Amino acid sequence: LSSAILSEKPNVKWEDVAGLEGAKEALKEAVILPVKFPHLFKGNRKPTSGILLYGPPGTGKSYLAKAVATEANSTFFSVSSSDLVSKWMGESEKLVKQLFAMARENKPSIIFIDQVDALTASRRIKTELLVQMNGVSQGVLVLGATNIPWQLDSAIRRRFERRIYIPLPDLAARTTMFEINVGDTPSVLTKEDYRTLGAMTEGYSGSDIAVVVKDALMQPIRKIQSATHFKDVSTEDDETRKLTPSSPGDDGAIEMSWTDIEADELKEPDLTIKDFLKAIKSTRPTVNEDDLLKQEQFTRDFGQE
Ligand SMILES: Nc1ncnc2c1ncn2[C@@H]1O[C@H](COP(=O)(O)OP(=O)(O)O)[C@@H](O)[C@H]1O
Repeated sequence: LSSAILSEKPNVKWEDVAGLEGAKEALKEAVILPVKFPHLFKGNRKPTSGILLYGPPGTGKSYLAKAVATEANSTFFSVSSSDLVSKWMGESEKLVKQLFAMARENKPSIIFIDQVDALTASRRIKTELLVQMNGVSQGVLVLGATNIPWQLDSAIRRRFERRIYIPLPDLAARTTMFEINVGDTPSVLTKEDYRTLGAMTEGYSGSDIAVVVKDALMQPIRKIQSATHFKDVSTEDDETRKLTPSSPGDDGAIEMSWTDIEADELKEPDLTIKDFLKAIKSTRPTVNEDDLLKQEQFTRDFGQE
């Protein structure tokens, strides 16, 4: 049990994952199939250990990998390549030998090395990986992720036979992400509305939409933080009272600072279309058609397979 190497029994199913209807498939057949039907792989037909997940930042690849882990009962074992070179460059060769050791002795397991491009002295940490990987049988497979395919070592890449591409969320994908992110939170938003925020957020990534909603969710909390007068909006059927901030002097006004209001009696105001627009506009897309063309090029070349 280390402090830098995450370990756990991931509980994320394909359905908890944005869209990626296809990368999911590829992963199913690349990882699930071989673990489920171990026999189909007799002499010379070896499953492929070492899967590379590459795509624009904010597409949440690690989530998807945990998803693989789950979908094929296996213990997850993450580790941020960034940190392995920054906040931990000292115990580098170690934690690596540790990460693999730990995983190797918890079969079935998935070793998730995020930001693999980060590993490029450091030429001393590239080998420990090679020594491990090109030495990992059928017990533990390595999933590596990167947002920068190109700036990836020519050697390490080669030890990543299969290579799925994780794209930015399409419309259906984004619309869901909004819905997922929001959740049970009281909103006035129709299903169609979400479809719209979906369209309004073209070019956005999972991470971006995340921020968008996380800020939109802060509207009502702000709406009562700056609330002066309230209103008793409870139907003759409600048990406890429902006091929700109201405008100036509406057909129900009544000056009161949220400070003086019962727990059971507070009624959070429903999310508004405006609420998301404000939040949408407040945020700009992280990627760009430039730092997104190299992806395609990569998916085109990606020779040393
Ligand atoms: N479908 C999704 N559901 C929840 N969060 C998501 C989803 N898609 C992307 N994310 C976001 O992705 C972020 C992680 O992106 P990340 O996995 O670090 O990219 P990478 O794998 O290349 O490092 C998380 O903080 C999460 O909020």
